[PDB]
Parts: sequence; C-alpha cells; structure tokens
Amino acid sequence: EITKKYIKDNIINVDDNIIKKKDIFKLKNENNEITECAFEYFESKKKFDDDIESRFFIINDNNYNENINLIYKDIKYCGLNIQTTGLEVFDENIRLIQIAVENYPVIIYDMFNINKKDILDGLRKVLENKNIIKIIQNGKFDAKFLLHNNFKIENIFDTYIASKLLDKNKNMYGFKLNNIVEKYLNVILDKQQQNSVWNNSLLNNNQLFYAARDSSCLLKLYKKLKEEIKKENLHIVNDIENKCILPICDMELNGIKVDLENLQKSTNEILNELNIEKDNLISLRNYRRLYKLYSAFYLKLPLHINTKTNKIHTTFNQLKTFSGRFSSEKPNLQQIPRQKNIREIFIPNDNNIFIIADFKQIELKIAAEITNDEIMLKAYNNNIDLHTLTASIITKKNIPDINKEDRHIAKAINFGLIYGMNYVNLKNYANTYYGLNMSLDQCLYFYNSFFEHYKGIYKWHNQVKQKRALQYSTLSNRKVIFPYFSFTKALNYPVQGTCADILKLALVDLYDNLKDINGKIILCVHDEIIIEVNKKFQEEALKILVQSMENSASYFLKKVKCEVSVKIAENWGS
Ligand SMILES: [Cl-]
Ligand SMILES: [Cl-]
Ligand SMILES: [Cl-]
Ligand SMILES: [Cl-]
Ligand code: NA
Repeated sequence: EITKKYIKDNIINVDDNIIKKKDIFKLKNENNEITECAFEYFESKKKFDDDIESRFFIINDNNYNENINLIYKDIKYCGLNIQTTGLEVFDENIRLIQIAVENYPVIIYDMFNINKKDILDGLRKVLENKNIIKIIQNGKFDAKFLLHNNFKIENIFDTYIASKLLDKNKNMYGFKLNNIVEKYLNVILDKQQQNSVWNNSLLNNNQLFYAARDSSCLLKLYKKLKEEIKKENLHIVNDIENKCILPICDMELNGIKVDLENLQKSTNEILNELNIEKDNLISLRNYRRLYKLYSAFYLKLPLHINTKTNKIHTTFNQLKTFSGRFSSEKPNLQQIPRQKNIREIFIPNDNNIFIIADFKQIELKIAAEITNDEIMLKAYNNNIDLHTLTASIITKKNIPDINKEDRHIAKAINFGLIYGMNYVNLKNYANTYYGLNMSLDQCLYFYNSFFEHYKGIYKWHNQVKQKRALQYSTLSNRKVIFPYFSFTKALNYPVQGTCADILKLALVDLYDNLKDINGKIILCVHDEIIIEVNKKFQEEALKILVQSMENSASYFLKKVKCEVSVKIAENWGS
C-alpha cells in the first residue's frame, strides 16, 4: 500500500518516511533567460537534525526531464559519489551516480533503470569538464569504476587525500567517510546502508537518503578541507596527489601481463632443484633459498593471475607509507625478486613493448640540494660521481689515480655517513654489507674527513641533533609528525619524501603526454617507472618518459640535475 507507493520510480517505502513533492526551480537556459521548470523530487517527512541536503531527484527512463541538465550550468564544483554492488570493479556494476550541486537537491542517476544514452549526456559533460571540480571520497575507487564503464573524468578533489595529508601520518584509521564527516561536520551518516542490498532493481527510501547525504556532505567538506590545506601550506602536495589519481587508476586497470610458459617452466625448474637439494642433503643456502623462492612466489603468484587475461592487477596505495612513496599489495610488487631469471615472466601485450626508466642517485642529489652542500653541488654540476668525489677526499688522490677499490670504500662511507651513522656503526656496516675489513682508526678518519669537507651535511646533521624536532617536511611541503625523535628517521624522511613527490609528479606529467600515442602506465616501484606502448611509437615514448621525469625533478630541484637511465625492453628482467 504505502510500501509500493512510488514503484514507478523504483522506490520501496520502508517506514512511511518519504514524500514526493513537485516545485518550481529557477534555472537559466543557454540563452541566458531564466527558465522556471517544475521538477519532481523526494524528501523525508521526519526532518534530519542537521543542515545537509537530504532531498534528491531520481533519474530513470520513465521520468527523465531533459531540463534537469540545466542545474549543471555555470557551476565550478560539485559533489560526486557512486554506489556499487561490490568492491571489485571487474566483477561488479555501478548502481547509482549521485551529483550534488550547491543549493539543489542531489541528482541521483538510477543506473539499473536507465537505458537511454541521451539521459547521461549532461552527466558526461560535467565529468569531462576540466573546469568543474568533482569532490570525491576515495577518488581512486570511484574513478576506477567510472573509467571502466566508459566515463571520462578530469579535475578531482579527494577528501580522503586532504584528510590523510592533514593527519601527517599520526593515525592509521579514521579516514572513512563516516569518520571524516563526524570530525569536520559533527554529523553521523547511516553507515548501516553499506551492507544493504544494492543489487536489486529497487531501492528503499533509507538507501536513497544515505546516497543523497553521502554526496551532498562533500560540498561542506570541500570548503573546510580546502581551507585547512591552505593554512598548512599543503596546496602543492594536495594538488599533486589529486592529479595522481588518474595515473594510478591507469596502472591498476591496465595491470601487467604474465608469460605462463616461463612461469610453469621455471616452476618445474625450481621444484626439481628443490628435490635434488633434498636428496643430496649448501644445505641452508640452496634449500632455504629455493624453498622460499618456490612457496613465497612461484606458488602464490598464480593466485593473482586473471584467469581470462593472464594479467595481474595490483593495488597501489597512495598515502599508506610513512615517506609517501607508493606501496602495493595483492601482490606486493616490491616483494618480487629483483632477478632477471624471475622478473622476465612479466611481459607486455601483443604488439607492445615496455619502456623502463630509473633515476641514478636521486636520493643523494636531494640531500645535496636541501643541505646546500657546495662541494657536492659543484661536483654534480661538473658531472663528477659522488663516490669518486668521496674517494678523492678520503685518499687525497686525483681522479686519474682512483681505482675501483677506492670507489667501493667511498660507497660505504657515503651511504653510511649521509644517513647518520657514527664511525663505530660504519665499521660494521662496511664489513657486513660491502665485504670490507676496516678498523676503527680508519672509520674515525673517514668520519672526521667526510664531515670536514661536506660542511652542508654536517650543518644538516648537527641542527637536527639539536632541535630534536618531531615535524618534518619535504620539498612539496608534505608534512609528517613523529611519535618520538629518531635521528636517522629525521634525516631519511625529507630525502625519501621528496622522491615520492618527484615520482608522483612524473606520473601526472607522463599521463598527459601519453595521450597522443595512447600509452599505458604500468607500474612504479622504488625509483622506477614502467610504461607500455605500441612498438611503432617506441622511439617516441622513450623521450616522453625521460622528459616527464626530468621535468618533475626540475620542478623541485634547482641546484642539481637528475639523471634518467632508460632502456627499451620486452620483459621486466632486462
Ligand atoms: Cl569511506
Ligand atoms: Cl609550513
Ligand atoms: Cl588544494
Ligand atoms: Cl638522479
Ligand atoms: Na565515494
């Protein structure tokens, strides 16, 4: 009776708390004359104890009023959300699309009851329009869905990113829509409706008020978060991370293909090697090595292979690391052995080839930039290697008299001392990881000599030891707050954090430059980016990738020049 009162709009009345109203809304047609059009919208009887827009339009085949698309005129921003039937974008569907516009009830597109393309025309224009901001909670999740369903979208403000950056890695939890709204608005949403059934072709009135309020609330969060971002000078990083959403969606939708031939083959190889070692039993070495490399990889990897496409679609995390670097899970691309024997199982698609680029010594160059160390900066500008430079200082030799053994000792000194080791730790570090046999009298000479010449590094280290601060920033002003002071983590953070800024910005510029040649971004790990392109744009994509990374480094570094090592390859092991 009341339960089916609005079945023509595909709505179930679960508690008699929904009325259909019809009123005259003032609009402007493209001819700049005010067309007052009457619209049917829904509203609750029991009013909500807050100020969020809880009314909503619903769009379907039987009530579509084309004049609805006139609310989208001369708008600069709008809240955007979707409701899905599940988490996996390949196995699920978009149930709803909600667009909240300032002062108007939310426009809800009933996707399960729309079969005319002309209805979604006004929608696609808003999504594509680079001049309208779309405010989103979890933009990766929602953009990933829209992209996979042939929706184009540009210009995004993720409230999750703003909230995560404002927290400065002080918390792991508290970044769901419900928590954010309770903190910045003191409103509690009916989160119970997450577990409701979105698969049916009917929705109840409670599901639709949640869909409206969880989209309009974005309009108020944007105003508060936009402001806090500015008061914390986080606009540069927040802008880079928002633009980096689309590249990351690219990397997850594209996935990376696997060559099941060499996978099965190599699997049998390691299996037989394990059997042989078991019979002979060298013991610990070959047995533990082959056992771990077998079970912790050759057996787990097949589980993530898409059965139909032979592709792996990892999950890239944008803001879940301390430094700000990317991380991945299911699978964890940095847990794959860095060996050519194993990495050659990942191949491009048919008629395509990989282009792989890395930075040489970006971390050490960043340290020289932020410390204004003159000897290091002058040496890099003369294209003198930093390990040769340190070898020159330690041995007092001229570059023509420096042998490979000198540069090896210099590598240990540089990586050990720049990041805050003392001479006693340097000895253990050197003998352990480099195979040297230095004495404490030598390492104390290295320590005193290193900081006697690298006066920028010494001033850097000394001031950090003195202030014992808990707040640190990067060159993008990505901020973090330590629970307690740690010398080595304070030195490492600005360096590693700045790498994250440079790589992420490189993916933004790269994602734009690759449209001409329909290039695909595949993966970013450590200091390395991988793209896939058709072989005819091989030589052209090489230049784009290098130029993108170099332009990014140029954005942040003014006194030192990065160096990109690029190579075309058919497999990841090359
Ligand atoms: Cl959420
Ligand atoms: Cl600041
Ligand atoms: Cl911003
Ligand atoms: Cl570099
Ligand atoms: Na969302």
